Amino acid sequence: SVKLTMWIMPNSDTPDQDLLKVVKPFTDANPHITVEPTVVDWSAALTKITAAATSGEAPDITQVGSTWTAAIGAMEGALVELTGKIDTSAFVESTLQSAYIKGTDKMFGMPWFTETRALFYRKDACEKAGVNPETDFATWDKFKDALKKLNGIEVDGKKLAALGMPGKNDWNVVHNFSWWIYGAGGDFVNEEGTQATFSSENALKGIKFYSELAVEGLMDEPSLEKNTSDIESAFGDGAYATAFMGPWVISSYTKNKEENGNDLIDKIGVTMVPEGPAGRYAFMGGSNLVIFNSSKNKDEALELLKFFASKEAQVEYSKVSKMLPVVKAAYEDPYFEDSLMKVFKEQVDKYGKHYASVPGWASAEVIFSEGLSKIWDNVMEVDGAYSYDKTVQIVKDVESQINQILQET
Ligand SMILES: OC[C@H]1O[C@@H](O[C@H]2[C@H](O)[C@@H](O)[C@H](O[C@H]3[C@H](O)[C@@H](O)[C@H](O[C@H]4[C@H](O)[C@@H](O)[C@H](O)O[C@@H]4CO)O[C@@H]3CO)O[C@@H]2CO)[C@H](O)[C@@H](O)[C@@H]1O
Repeated sequence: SVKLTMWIMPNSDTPDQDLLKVVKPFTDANPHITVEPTVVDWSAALTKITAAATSGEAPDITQVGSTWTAAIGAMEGALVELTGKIDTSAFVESTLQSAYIKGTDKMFGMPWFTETRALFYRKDACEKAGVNPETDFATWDKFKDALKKLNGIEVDGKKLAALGMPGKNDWNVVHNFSWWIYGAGGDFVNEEGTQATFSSENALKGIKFYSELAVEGLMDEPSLEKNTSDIESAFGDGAYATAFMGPWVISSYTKNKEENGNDLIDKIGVTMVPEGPAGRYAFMGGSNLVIFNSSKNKDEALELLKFFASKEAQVEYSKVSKMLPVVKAAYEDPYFEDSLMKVFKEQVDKYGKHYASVPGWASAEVIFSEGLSKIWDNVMEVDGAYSYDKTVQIVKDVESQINQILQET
């Protein structure tokens, strides 16, 4: 028989077991094929995938962050070109842009799932504070005014910080600035994807508006030293009135109720990100699946990728991971009438914006994580009083290095 190996990032509570439950229909129908998943944590995934593409010590298949697909596909001989091998008509068209290398008609990944970051809020905090979450989060200015009412609000003894967000030590550092830059009227690169432009007046206005929510005491500053995992868990413990998070947190908050009696899940709602002066824009992320060119079982691997794109496999993986399907027909399933999931779907569809799918973007994210986190060091005044001018200089320095990276293509 054929033993297909696959790498997956931690997309659900028990990643390997949950993947195996989703692929069981495939292996039942193909008893001569087995699937063996291996988990690779997000922090190491880019290094391990890059090394596997070069060395040939690689699985047949790997999950790849959507923002990294062009980086891997652009490596000569790294991935199987999938152009014309997958029926793209079943996919939500917008999810295909990250599967192609910008500037080419070459498809090197298959969209697997998508995700966006939405605004979670505590319903009990909002009522006690006189905040109507149906209208008071709709714009930047109403949002900031709501945070002032929410900051220091007491909810059953606990004093809550208005907004809680991470600041360091993972890939989300740039993701969490993204829609603030877009909403201000900026972008990270030019239309060609060849020149960094996030030091523009508009991009800086978004960076300034967001970072100075913390300077004004509305965003919890101790949390800016932490990563996404820490802040997701803190919100689940009732530490903040609001937070921007992906849909996967619904899984952990649900488990917290079922296992520990924590009913935070029943006290929260979700709404779209507030509208900025450019209009509403949201982060569009997700993951693709790729076949390594060193695979000795490419026919079987392609069969597995096609199964992962089937309606039922898309629905079942969404139920366990809370990620959004990339296949249109999956949204016909009754599961998608869930009020929370509908917000993420509506947001990504109407307003989701994905980074340019250029080969240098993966390298830029490494620079972003190190560089933009220094904005929070400025805000936290670990080395002198906050200065907007320091933030500007940080952004310009990061932009200069991003430019050198882009010019390697
Ligand atoms: O930039 C690269 C890439 O990023 C993608 O976005 C990723 C984030 O980078 C990543 O931090 C995030 O990780 C989630 C994970 O999906 C959840 O499953 C996980 O849930 C935990 C839970 O907190 C624990 O309580 C429990 O024990 O286990 C599970 C899993 O271990 O929580 C983390 C966040 O802390 O996932 C994002 C989406 O994949 C972008 O989508 C992509 O576009 C980028 O290319």
